[PDB]
Amino acid sequence: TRKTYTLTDYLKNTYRLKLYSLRWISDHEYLYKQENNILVFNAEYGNSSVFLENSTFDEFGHSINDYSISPDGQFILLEYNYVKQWRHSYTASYDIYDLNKRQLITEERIPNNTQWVTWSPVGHKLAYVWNNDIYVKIEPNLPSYRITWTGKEDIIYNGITDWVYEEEVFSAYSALWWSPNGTFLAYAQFNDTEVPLIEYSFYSDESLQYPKTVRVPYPKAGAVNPTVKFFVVNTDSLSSVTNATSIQITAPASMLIGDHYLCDVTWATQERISLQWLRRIQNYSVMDICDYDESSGRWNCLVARQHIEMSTTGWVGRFRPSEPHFTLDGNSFYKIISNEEGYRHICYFQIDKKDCTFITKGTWEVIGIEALTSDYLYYISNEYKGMPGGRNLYKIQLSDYTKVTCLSCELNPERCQYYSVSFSKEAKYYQLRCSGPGLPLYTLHSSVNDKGLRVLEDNSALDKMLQNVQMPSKKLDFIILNETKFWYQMILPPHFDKSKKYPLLLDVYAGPCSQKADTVFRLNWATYLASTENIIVASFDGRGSGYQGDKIMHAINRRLGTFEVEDQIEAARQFSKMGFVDNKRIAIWGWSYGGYVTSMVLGSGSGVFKCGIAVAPVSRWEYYDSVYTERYMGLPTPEDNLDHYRNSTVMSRAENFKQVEYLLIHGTADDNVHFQQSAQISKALVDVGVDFQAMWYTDEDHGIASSTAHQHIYTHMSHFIKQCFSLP
Amino acid sequence: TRKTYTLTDYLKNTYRLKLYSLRWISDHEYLYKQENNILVFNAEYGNSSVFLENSTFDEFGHSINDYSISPDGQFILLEYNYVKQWRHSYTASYDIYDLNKRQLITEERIPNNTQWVTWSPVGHKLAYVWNNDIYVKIEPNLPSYRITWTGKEDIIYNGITDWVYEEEVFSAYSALWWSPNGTFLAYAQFNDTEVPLIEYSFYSDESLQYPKTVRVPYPKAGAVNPTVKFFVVNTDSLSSVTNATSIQITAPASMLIGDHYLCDVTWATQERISLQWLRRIQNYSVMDICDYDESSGRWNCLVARQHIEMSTTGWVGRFRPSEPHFTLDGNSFYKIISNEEGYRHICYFQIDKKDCTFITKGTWEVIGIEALTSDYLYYISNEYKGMPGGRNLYKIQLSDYTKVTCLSCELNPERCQYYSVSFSKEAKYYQLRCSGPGLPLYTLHSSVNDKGLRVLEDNSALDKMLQNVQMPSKKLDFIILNETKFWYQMILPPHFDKSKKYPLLLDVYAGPCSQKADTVFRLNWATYLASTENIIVASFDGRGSGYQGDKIMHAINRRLGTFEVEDQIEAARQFSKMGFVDNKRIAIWGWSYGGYVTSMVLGSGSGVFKCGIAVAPVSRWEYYDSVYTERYMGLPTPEDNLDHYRNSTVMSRAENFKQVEYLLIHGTADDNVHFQQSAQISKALVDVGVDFQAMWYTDEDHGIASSTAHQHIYTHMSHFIKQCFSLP
Ligand SMILES: *[C@@H]1O[C@H](CO)[C@@H](O[C@@H]2O[C@H](CO)[C@@H](O)[C@H](O)[C@H]2NC(C)=O)[C@H](O)[C@H]1NC(C)=O
Ligand SMILES: *[C@@H]1O[C@H](CO)[C@@H](O[C@@H]2O[C@H](CO)[C@@H](O)[C@H](O)[C@H]2NC(C)=O)[C@H](O)[C@H]1NC(C)=O
Ligand SMILES: *[C@@H]1O[C@H](CO)[C@@H](O[C@@H]2O[C@H](CO)[C@@H](O)[C@H](O)[C@H]2NC(C)=O)[C@H](O)[C@H]1NC(C)=O
Ligand SMILES: *[C@@H]1O[C@H](CO)[C@@H](O[C@@H]2O[C@H](CO)[C@@H](O)[C@H](O)[C@H]2NC(C)=O)[C@H](O)[C@H]1NC(C)=O
Ligand SMILES: *[C@@H]1O[C@H](CO)[C@@H](O[C@@H]2O[C@H](CO)[C@@H](O)[C@H](O)[C@H]2NC(C)=O)[C@H](O)[C@H]1NC(C)=O
Ligand SMILES: *[C@@H]1O[C@H](CO)[C@@H](O[C@@H]2O[C@H](CO)[C@@H](O)[C@H](O)[C@H]2NC(C)=O)[C@H](O)[C@H]1NC(C)=O
Ligand SMILES: *[C@@H]1O[C@H](CO)[C@@H](O[C@H]2O[C@H](CO)[C@@H](O)[C@H](O)[C@H]2NC(C)=O)[C@H](O)[C@H]1NC(C)=O
Ligand SMILES: *[C@@H]1O[C@H](CO)[C@@H](O[C@H]2O[C@H](CO)[C@@H](O)[C@H](O)[C@H]2NC(C)=O)[C@H](O)[C@H]1NC(C)=O
Ligand SMILES: *[C@H]1O[C@H](CO)[C@@H](O[C@@H]2O[C@H](CO)[C@@H](O)[C@H](O)[C@H]2NC(C)=O)[C@H](O)[C@H]1NC(C)=O
Ligand SMILES: CC(=O)N(C)[C@H]1CC[C@H]([C@H](C)[C@H](N)C(=O)N2CC[C@H](F)C2)CC1
Ligand SMILES: CC(=O)N(C)[C@H]1CC[C@H]([C@H](C)[C@H](N)C(=O)N2CC[C@H](F)C2)CC1
Ligand SMILES: *[C@@H]1O[C@H](CO)[C@@H](O)[C@H](O)[C@H]1NC(C)=O
Ligand SMILES: *[C@@H]1O[C@H](CO)[C@@H](O)[C@H](O)[C@H]1NC(C)=O
Ligand SMILES: *[C@@H]1O[C@H](CO)[C@@H](O)[C@H](O)[C@H]1NC(C)=O
Ligand SMILES: *[C@@H]1O[C@H](CO)[C@@H](O)[C@H](O)[C@H]1NC(C)=O
Ligand SMILES: *[C@@H]1O[C@H](CO)[C@@H](O)[C@H](O)[C@H]1NC(C)=O
Ligand SMILES: *[C@@H]1O[C@H](CO)[C@@H](O)[C@H](O)[C@H]1NC(C)=O
Ligand code: NA
Repeated sequence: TRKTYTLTDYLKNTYRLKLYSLRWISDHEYLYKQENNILVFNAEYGNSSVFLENSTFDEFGHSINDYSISPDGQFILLEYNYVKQWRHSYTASYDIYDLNKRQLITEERIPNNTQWVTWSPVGHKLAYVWNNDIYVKIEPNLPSYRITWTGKEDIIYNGITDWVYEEEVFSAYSALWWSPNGTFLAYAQFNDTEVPLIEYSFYSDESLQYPKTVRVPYPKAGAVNPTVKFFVVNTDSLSSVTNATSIQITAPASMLIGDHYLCDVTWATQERISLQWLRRIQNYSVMDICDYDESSGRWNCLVARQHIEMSTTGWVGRFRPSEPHFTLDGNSFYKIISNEEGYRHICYFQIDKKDCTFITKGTWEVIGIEALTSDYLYYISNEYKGMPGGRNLYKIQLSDYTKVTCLSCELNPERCQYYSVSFSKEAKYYQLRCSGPGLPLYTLHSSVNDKGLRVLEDNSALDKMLQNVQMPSKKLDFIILNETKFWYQMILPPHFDKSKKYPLLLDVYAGPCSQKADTVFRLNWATYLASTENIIVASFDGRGSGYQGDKIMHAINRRLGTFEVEDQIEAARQFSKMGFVDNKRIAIWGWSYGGYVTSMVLGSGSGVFKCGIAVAPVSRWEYYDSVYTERYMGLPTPEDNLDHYRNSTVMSRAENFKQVEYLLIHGTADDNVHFQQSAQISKALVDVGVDFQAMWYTDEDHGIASSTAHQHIYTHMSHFIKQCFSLP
Repeated sequence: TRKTYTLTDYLKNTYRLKLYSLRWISDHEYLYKQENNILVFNAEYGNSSVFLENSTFDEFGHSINDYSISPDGQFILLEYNYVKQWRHSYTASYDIYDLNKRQLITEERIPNNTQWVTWSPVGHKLAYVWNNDIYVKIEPNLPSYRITWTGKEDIIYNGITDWVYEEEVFSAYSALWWSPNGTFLAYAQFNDTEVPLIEYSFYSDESLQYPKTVRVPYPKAGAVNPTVKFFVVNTDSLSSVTNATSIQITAPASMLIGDHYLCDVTWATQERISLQWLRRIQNYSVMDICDYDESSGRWNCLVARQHIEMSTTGWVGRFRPSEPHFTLDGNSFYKIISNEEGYRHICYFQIDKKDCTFITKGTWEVIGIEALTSDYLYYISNEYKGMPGGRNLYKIQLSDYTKVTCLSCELNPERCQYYSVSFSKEAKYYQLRCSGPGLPLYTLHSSVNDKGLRVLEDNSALDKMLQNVQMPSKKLDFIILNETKFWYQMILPPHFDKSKKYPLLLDVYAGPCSQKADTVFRLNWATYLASTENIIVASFDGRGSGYQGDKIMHAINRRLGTFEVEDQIEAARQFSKMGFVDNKRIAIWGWSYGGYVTSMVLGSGSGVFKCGIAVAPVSRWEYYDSVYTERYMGLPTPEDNLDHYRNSTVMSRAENFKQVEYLLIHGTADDNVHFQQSAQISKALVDVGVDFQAMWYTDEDHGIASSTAHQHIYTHMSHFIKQCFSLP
């Protein structure tokens, strides 16, 4: 009897998934790490060479966290002393190694505790942020030019984002942008002077006598937001003037009337930058296209080049206005926007004409634009077979839009339905990444003829190991509700038998534009629960989910905590009605938004669920950040949406929790969804006499991803689920 | 057939113990609040009159928290707007009602947010502290005089104690001491300038968007302590034109040489005051006796009247040097101190004589001196029947120490073996409060011939109700360990059958000088556990416990977390060998110091315990305050006792928790044993892969006593214990 996929297998990673991570360094060569060695590969033939011997930095005296080769291949940036901050931010030390001289640079070194560093897009210029100020080095071993002097910890951020901009807007810590050839350096300046601070204790090692109080500028819903400013400095003039002038580009009058955000920066050409701004009421955004004026040394944005983007049904963009992709001459660009029918498609824009032309359409959506050449635009969409949970690479001819070729659909339709791509520098080659439903498969392709060059990694090793294991299966399908299709997936136990009644665990997330029903292959907790515990783990994408049009996505506009919560309940009913579900053993669990929804469901009084687990849940929207929360809920004021803000809290449902078994979990150092959110849930439950299970994780954040905590929480949750299901 | 004492009975207080709290106002009368009325009783005959009508303040407009009649009966202080702070501290608003003119005073009223107020011991003067400064009012309706001007929140405390002095030294918020007739007002001043602050979050009601951060000057082991100064002011010579003059009384040189504490202030006569100082290394204290000089107007403390008290085996006193009891003329005094055999007895001191004479002796201890006349000294001791857990009132003839008379021993030996007492002004009368082993019995007596005048409260109502309930019994006995006997108590289930096997819960505290095996009658969680769940709840007093001499109490000196932990395991080990104990079902639980011992036991590797519960435990001594920790552990430096500080932690024992079920509980707003302590325990368990149960209580402090949390914690713990024991 073959063994099953156990909890230990998941926690110890016995069945390891292989991947192929490469870095394009040109139009036909890429870097690949193999046995601490860094090899360079010729895309066209697959032949390689040792680029950087693994013994090159033995006597460095430091463990190297990561490396970065300058665009011209002349130097290598070595990162060490890595110290994580939020989701993207961290501090580190850096050394620069001269590849030619093969010596390590020891003069004018990058400062320790550098917040961010980046090579210019061409050559080997460096820009970095230290103590909240920007600096630039024209040559690795020469003195830096200070760009800003206003830098101030927790107050003024130059070239780097504050907490909310890092997390909700740019998904990056950096806030600087080199022009295409590196002449200009643009950046944003965030001012958090009046932004309230979230404060929580950090206990650290046992040896710390007094706990530390972490303090971070974090704007909760309706609170004072940070303000922002944008600038551009000409780095080519740095060695000619004592203090180079950072030219400011002010936001349009339509944004200056109130609170607003800088939400996108994209260079069009060497002398043209585009910026998108968004009103604090995220249903109106403006894109400025600015040109350098060589005579005044200033930047001007012609109103005839200004593009407006608004929404009547919801907010703008999936999570923010989409980025523009400019054609080489910078006179036109492509951008994904939802059409008249509410589906996101590629629109072609002339920079000085307000009406764009859609080049794609249909009841499906474009996920992202991946590359653009003078002849073709390549993109990923979920058009194939009408599966919103699938993803494929497409190629559309710019001189004839009726010519669209799917480059990935038919490569291996049974094993691969969820693709990702990585083009080389001039899109001459591309690596395809298949992530499901079968084992991931990585392949390399030639753009000139779209022919497959070779397989890079097929995961045969794992395929062999999984042969002796009773792996569960996955079912992706849909049910119809109100004449609308809604997708779901089920991780079914091995030897599944429709004639039996299985206990069911509803795995939920359900935030706006989410998708929990896809064709991706995963080895996770649900795998163990299905394979070893014979539990059916299901997920449903109802109202509010994404990639299926604005009619479904904007259904929860200004109404979080309603429809996406109800559809999840309805989904469980529908499932039990399928006849292979033990109606007496139905659980639900989720993390983050998933924990909120799980909590809301357990407190609805539906009677459908027996027990549930909420990890790091949101409990009341006024505790979450302004940018994310307000986008879907507007402002928490009586003149706007306060009533629904006060009506969608978990706490007000405390009483119904007497009907279920609940396990509440939260990391104490969660900087994202503050431990405060669970502290208020527990207090509310204690106040109405409700018993439940709880667990805090000392010094863990929203991810509770430290090696030990990760194993501990899933172990703890397994016991709770087995117990609720009366399983040995 | 009849009911049992259930968990709801404990939580809802179905069975209430009646009390009789009176207040002596003279040597002949006392106040007793009845029907919300204040009656004055004549001790000799028992007749009374109404002193103040419950309806008198019907239209007050504020909920009166408490009252306080001036010594001369002319005024009454009304307390309202009560807001709790720490264990004894709080702020409130006050109003004074003139009992003569039946009118509420409206001129020059005490400020709101007053920190402490107190009448002069005689007459009707007032002294209060507001905004950390001292004020005095000679008359209720007259403008107060400002005594101090250095008051500064969290920095300078005048007339009130800081966090550590409140909790660990004075067991009071007040730091004011009126001379016997009210002429002088002595006060202490605390400076916490360099005392680090403990910081933690307070979430408050759901409506508070941002968690609040509480900051409290709290010196942990080895940290910078607050400094103290002592002053005395003449309240008979205050001027409304000039600022009151305070005379300082510096501490002795043997104290000034290093860190020290003021630990006792006791007026001897109208013009003599005594003070005891303790060195930071708590085994050396000095009592100064100071006399007022009418010529200079200073206070002189003659070196010839200096008294030293030191210890070679541990610290001084039970929790600090004992208080002196001066004779009328103030030329001699009585003080409890451990004799050469290590037992605490009453010693007689001449103020200018170095040697004191013991007036009691034997293998038992005096608990406290209760009253003194020229002919007798009245005290409480555990001498009767050699039971260290019993308490009785005795009087000893000051002219012949061989004549000791027990006054409570024989009153009712079956029902009463534990007494406390309350004497009237000149000890003409005394109230006896019996609290075990039977129901509490309150009686009144006359001193002249020790007549038993009358029964004030015998709890016959409760006795009648308890008859319809299957109440558990209590066994008090001792086991031997190395020729030394150690006492324990067992709360046994109804109809105890020695031929059956009962699960056993070890209820432990075990801090230094503690006692958990006594004759006191109690209705608590254990009552329910034994009466309804048939669980034997036992407690044991081992090395480190009090009232049995220094040989036992000082056994854990400089070694907390060793013998007191081992002895609990030995006791349980011995209980398991008894025929009525199911050695497969033995648990342990404790709170505070008991949470620490319980945790140290569960992590001992003994194998004796199946499960255990720790509520707000200490996890490592460096996290607890200086005054209490150093008393028993010395300083946490390598030159002193750091090595033992480091291996007496719970954390270092994480690994051993694999074979037990552990439930860890703690309130997040605990200002005493910081949540930090449990946060480090959970992190250490997570780090070694040990699963356990946990529960935090939002905004609850060390007592977790708010009505809802109290019910919730005991409910939750009950489920845990019943599950550990396989109980329906
Ligand atoms: C991959 O192989 C190619 C061709 O085999 C290498 O190209 C070299 O091109 C130069 C041109 O000046 C010739 O002199 C060399 O003899 C060629 N090498 C070989 C093996 O033919 C290319 O350098 C190789 N790239 C890597 C990364 O190994
Ligand atoms: C960041 O924004 C704050 C406003 O919140 C600016 O501070 C003000 O600066 C002006 C001009 O010096 C002063 O008159 C005000 O008193 C300041 N207000 C506050 C609340 O401090 C600050 O100058 C901005 N910093 C930068 C670099 O732009
Ligand atoms: C470089 O130029 C900038 C901009 O002129 C200088 O920044 C100003 O510094 C002065 C005095 O230090 C302040 O009063 C202004 O508020 C600053 N303006 C800005 C935009 O920061 C900077 O100090 C100059 N550095 C040097 C070395 O001259
Ligand atoms: C990068 O682009 C910039 C901007 O076009 C170039 O700088 C200009 O160069 C022209 C000469 O071709 C001069 O007439 C302008 O005065 C320059 N403008 C500025 C703002 O510097 C730069 O030469 C380009 N770099 C490279 C390597 O081609
Ligand atoms: C409280 O005791 C003080 C001190 O013994 C009394 O004050 C003294 O009284 C005598 C007689 O009137 C004066 O000659 C002294 O000069 C006073 N000394 C001081 C320091 O004031 C006071 O009278 C007593 N108060 C009461 C109410 O008995
Ligand atoms: C009071 O207790 C302290 C602490 O034990 C004693 O001081 C010294 O402590 C160190 C540390 O163990 C020993 O090495 C010394 O032998 C102790 N004695 C001295 C004089 O330093 C101190 O002796 C105790 N005082 C009394 C009166 O017993
Ligand atoms: C208790 O009873 C006595 C009488 O036995 C009361 O009487 C004494 O005090 C009264 C006023 O306080 C006077 O009217 C009596 O003359 C006086 N008698 C004696 C013998 O002292 C006494 O007041 C009563 N006490 C209370 C508190 O009611
Ligand atoms: C309270 O204690 C502080 C700390 O010792 C006293 O001030 C002292 O410490 C300051 C900062 O540590 C120093 O800057 C001062 O020089 C030092 N002495 C003085 C007189 O400030 C402070 O005075 C004390 N306050 C009172 C009212 O006693
Ligand atoms: C302490 O606060 C109370 C309440 O504010 C003061 O009492 C009065 O309260 C009323 C409203 O309830 C106000 O209109 C008055 O201004 C307050 N003062 C008076 C004299 O009525 C109280 O006076 C305050 N105590 C002190 C010493 O100022
Ligand atoms: C895809 C994209 O471009 N962006 C910018 C995303 C915007 C939402 C981010 C989180 C999901 C969210 N910030 C969070 O942590 N929540 C926790 C509470 C609530 F569920 C949201 C992740 C990046
Ligand atoms: C009897 C007496 O005179 N005094 C001054 C006592 C000294 C200890 C005090 C607490 C018991 C202690 N402070 C505490 O809360 N701990 C928690 C950790 C440790 F168990 C002690 C109570 C008053
Ligand atoms: C590169 O270094 C790794 C780790 O030190 C080692 O396993 C490997 O043998 C080295 N490369 C080669 C080709 O041996
Ligand atoms: C970084 O820190 C190390 C360690 O203290 C120090 O030796 C080195 O000189 C520092 N480098 C820079 C650029 O400051
Ligand atoms: C933007 O959203 C606000 C809030 O609902 C609304 O009042 C306004 O009309 C919206 N503007 C557009 C163009 O939909
Ligand atoms: C005073 O009020 C209480 C209720 O607060 C009431 O029970 C009692 O009867 C009243 N006292 C008198 C003498 O009526
Ligand atoms: C009393 O002393 C304080 C403290 O400096 C001073 O501010 C106040 O003015 C003084 N008042 C008189 C009358 O001297
Ligand atoms: C006596 O018993 C104690 C515990 O009560 C034990 O620790 C000690 O080693 C034994 N022997 C002596 C000589 O004290
Ligand atoms: Na009697």
